Amino acid sequence: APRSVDWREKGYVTPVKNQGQCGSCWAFSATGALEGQMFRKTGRLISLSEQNLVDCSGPQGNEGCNGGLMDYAFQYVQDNGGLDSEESYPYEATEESCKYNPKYSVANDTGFVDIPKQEKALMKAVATVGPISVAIDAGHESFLFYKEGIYFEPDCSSEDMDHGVLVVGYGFESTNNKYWLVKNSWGEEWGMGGYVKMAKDRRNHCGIASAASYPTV
Ligand SMILES: *C(#N)C1([N]C(=O)[C]2[C]C3=[C][C]=C(O[C]/[C]=[C]/[C]OC4=C([C]=[C][C]=[C]4)C(=O)[N]2)C(Cl)=[C]3)[C][C]1
Repeated sequence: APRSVDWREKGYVTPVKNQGQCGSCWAFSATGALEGQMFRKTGRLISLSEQNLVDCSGPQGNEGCNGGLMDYAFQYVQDNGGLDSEESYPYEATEESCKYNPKYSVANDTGFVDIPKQEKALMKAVATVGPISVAIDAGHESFLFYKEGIYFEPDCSSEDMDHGVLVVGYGFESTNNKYWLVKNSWGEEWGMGGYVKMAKDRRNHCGIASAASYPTV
């Protein structure tokens, strides 16, 4: 694998979004990973509807604003045959009736791949696939109030994750210096323009390699 990767500058990643007061992290992670794989396929980056996922993917096992899984979102898109654009089906930060309209679908998937639960496997996937959906243990105040630097929380769990996010790259600080570049869905004011540098190769810190996956398209 390369020493560093960043998909943000290669056209794979939409601007940072804000989930607001709704437990829809999993929807933002899933749309991020699908945005990247659709771009890989078509060369067009189109922002996708989290609301469509919150409203419609109940049958696949999601719980709307209470929470969900990225793989259940990718399954919904597969079962549904499509997913509406963000423009056509805007984000409301609350769960309402399914209003999917296939006329406005701009994305599809044919399944998903679960990555082996090792940071080396996650690194290879990020290097060769594009942005990867992952779950992390974000349930500490150090994460809530993160501003900058390489995040390392001594009380983090590698097995109990609570927050879906998107790995867009990795690198190292040339000046415990490796990191994953992680896109959050808490707006641009949080962290570094809405991104966090998560400790890399420090024993699967916060479980970043424990629930990694991407959609196939
Ligand atoms: C956000 N906002 C939010 N969170 C989730 O919705 C959360 C994200 C998550 C956690 C853990 C994993 O991988 C490990 C699997 C855990 C099982 O957790 C389940 C969740 C939701 C439905 C069913 C199971 C869950 O905790 N989801 C992933 Cl991949 C994603 C709401 C705070």
